[PDB]
Amino acid sequence: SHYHEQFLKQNPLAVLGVLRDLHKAAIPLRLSWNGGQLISKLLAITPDKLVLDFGSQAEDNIAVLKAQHITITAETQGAKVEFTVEQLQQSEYLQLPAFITVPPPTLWFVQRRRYFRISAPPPYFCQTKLADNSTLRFRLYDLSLGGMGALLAELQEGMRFAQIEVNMGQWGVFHFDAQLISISERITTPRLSFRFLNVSPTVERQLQRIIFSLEREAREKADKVR
Ligand SMILES: Nc1nc2c(ncn2[C@@H]2O[C@@H]3COP(=O)(O)O[C@H]4[C@@H](O)[C@H](n5cnc6c(=O)[nH]c(N)nc65)O[C@@H]4COP(=O)(O)O[C@H]3[C@H]2O)c(=O)[nH]1
Ligand SMILES: Nc1nc2c(ncn2[C@@H]2O[C@@H]3COP(=O)(O)O[C@H]4[C@@H](O)[C@H](n5cnc6c(=O)[nH]c(N)nc65)O[C@@H]4COP(=O)(O)O[C@H]3[C@H]2O)c(=O)[nH]1
Repeated sequence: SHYHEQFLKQNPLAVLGVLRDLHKAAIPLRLSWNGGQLISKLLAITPDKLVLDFGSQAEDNIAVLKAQHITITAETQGAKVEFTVEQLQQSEYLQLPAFITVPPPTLWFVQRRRYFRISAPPPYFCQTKLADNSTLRFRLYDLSLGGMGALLAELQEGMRFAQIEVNMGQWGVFHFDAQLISISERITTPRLSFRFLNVSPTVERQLQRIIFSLEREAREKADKVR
């Protein structure tokens, strides 16, 4: 795929830095190709070698090995990483199976989020009616100045809503004009992504304050871990 060209790393040391960081942090890697996917890990990296853990499933390992053009994505703090390799070949690392490949000559280091996102806790409830007058309810997952993630029905990306209630318990209750911008999966549990519409400056300051206090509270409690 493609992202803003500012996100594309091409300097070999640039590409390598990002990869060494995935390794040192043990970030899970998601391999996908035409017809399958599997979770792996960066086991070791040199300028000439990428070594990836085998998958858990013998069938996925057989199917990666005959694939071409394999996309690898990883989710780190503050970024999404993504690159492609032409093929994986079997090897051994520390006496156990592994995939080896030449590193990609380029990689995406994707950082599109303008606003900080804080995770919701003890769960917070939300609810809205649908065009057929039933009531959709879901659990808030995370929160930013411009939107919210929710965990759970037949809906469609692009759906716009108007009066969506957010009971954040001890803090208080609010609503927003939000648009369902992404339906995905999270563990087989479905996940919604909302961007807020028509957020007045008054509400912006409210959202700022709540996000602040939740962050500060996590800080205070974790200090208390002492
Ligand atoms: N349209 C839209 N959809 C959103 C937005 N936020 C979350 N989603 C949807 O929710 C899925 C999961 O987001 P996540 O848990 O933060 O999990 C994300 C997050 O860890 C990371 N990621 C992707 N892009 C970025 C980024 O630009 N910045 C950061 N820091 N992480 C990113 O990769 C994971 C998977 O990303 P996806 O495959 O795209 O899958 C995303 C996407 O379908 C958004 O602002 N707009
Ligand atoms: N807490 C929370 N807030 C959400 C969620 N989804 C959307 N928002 C809010 O909605 C704003 C605009 O979303 P957008 O139009 O998809 O525009 C997004 C989208 O195009 C893209 N993007 C950011 N993160 C992701 C991601 O994880 N996956 C994908 N596919 N796209 C992303 O970058 C643009 C800017 O991202 P932001 O500055 O963060 O701005 C986001 C964020 O403030 C969510 O799941 N959780």
